[PDB]
Amino acid sequence: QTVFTHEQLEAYQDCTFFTRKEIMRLFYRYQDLAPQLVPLDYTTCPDVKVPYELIGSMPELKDNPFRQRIAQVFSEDGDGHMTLDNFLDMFSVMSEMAPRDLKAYYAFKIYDFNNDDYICAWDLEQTVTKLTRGELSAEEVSLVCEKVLDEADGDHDGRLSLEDFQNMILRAPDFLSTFHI
Amino acid sequence: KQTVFTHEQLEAYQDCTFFTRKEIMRLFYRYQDLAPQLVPLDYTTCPDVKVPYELIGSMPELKDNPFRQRIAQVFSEDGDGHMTLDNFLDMFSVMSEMAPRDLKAYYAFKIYDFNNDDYICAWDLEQTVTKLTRGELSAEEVSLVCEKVLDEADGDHDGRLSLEDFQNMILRAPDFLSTFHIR
Ligand SMILES: [Ca+2]
Ligand SMILES: [Ca+2]
Ligand SMILES: [Cl-]
Ligand SMILES: [Cl-]
Ligand SMILES: [Cl-]
Ligand SMILES: [Cl-]
Ligand SMILES: [Cl-]
Ligand SMILES: [Cl-]
Ligand SMILES: [Cl-]
Repeated sequence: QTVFTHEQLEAYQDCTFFTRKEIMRLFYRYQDLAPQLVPLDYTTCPDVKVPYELIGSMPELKDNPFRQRIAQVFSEDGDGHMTLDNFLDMFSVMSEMAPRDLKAYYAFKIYDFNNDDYICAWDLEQTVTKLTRGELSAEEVSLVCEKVLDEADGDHDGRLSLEDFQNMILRAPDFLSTFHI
Repeated sequence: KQTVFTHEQLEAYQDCTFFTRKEIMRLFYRYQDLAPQLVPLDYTTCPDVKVPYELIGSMPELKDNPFRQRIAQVFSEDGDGHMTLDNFLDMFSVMSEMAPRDLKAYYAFKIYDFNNDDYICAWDLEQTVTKLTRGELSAEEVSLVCEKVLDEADGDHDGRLSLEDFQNMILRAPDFLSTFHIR
């Protein structure tokens, strides 16, 4: 293996959930996105970004309604243009190895549109609308947002903190979808 | 005037459902259409008539519903899915846009209570979430959803959801972490 030194490869294992082999597989995926831009030796610590247009078109992000903000959040400078470090960080968090609470941390970050460390009613409405992808009517979405805030607003301040969000049943399905004819 | 029902019958159906008299008439014809040789055009004599489940579950409105069998059982007179007109109208009433959230949740509790013991246990919950998430959540993911739901919503700490527990849940909220699990 000639892409990385031992130091930097151990550093990637230290700061991700991946094995050395998985890091190498992900590197060659990253390099494959822009083979004439991304170098094949990172021992010199090159400063290289793959444009967002190539990140958002990956099969793992194509059909994600939040692909733009995921890429923004993990990109070095918030524009979705990703270094190798950014790319490995994103896929580490998205991996099956990442714990629920870590995924919820970054989910909270992408749903906090105005970056004020709260999910407000407008952030929540925007988020539920994008996630349900037309399954819910606008009137149903508002009902969802009202009860979520009723149940989960710990500080009774009209918005969700990270703590409120992590304490929610974040993945439970729509148990009432089956009652609309 | 129509000749299927008496004035009193149609007034009573309007009183006990969310439907208008004209809507009741349209739904009767839908029911009668399922089996015209079985369902009479005269209900003024209060006929005892059931449409077999096989014709209920194959309705355009129910055939794609993963819980169509439980829905028919819960609304059927005797719990076997063979439905009278009254059962049929009650089912459509609860499933209509007019029915409030809490009413749908009341009947959702009944269909997901697979053994009709008035509680949703861990098995009921696993079966329900599994059916609602086929192809979306793995068996392992279904298990962790069920574990949290019970942890957060089991008010009596008996390992089961009461109707009150179920009503208080965020029953229709989407999967907020789908964006961080890859398909
Ligand atoms: Ca915010
Ligand atoms: Ca039960
Ligand atoms: Cl290893
Ligand atoms: Cl596209
Ligand atoms: Cl998770
Ligand atoms: Cl009318
Ligand atoms: Cl009409
Ligand atoms: Cl099915
Ligand atoms: Cl509803």
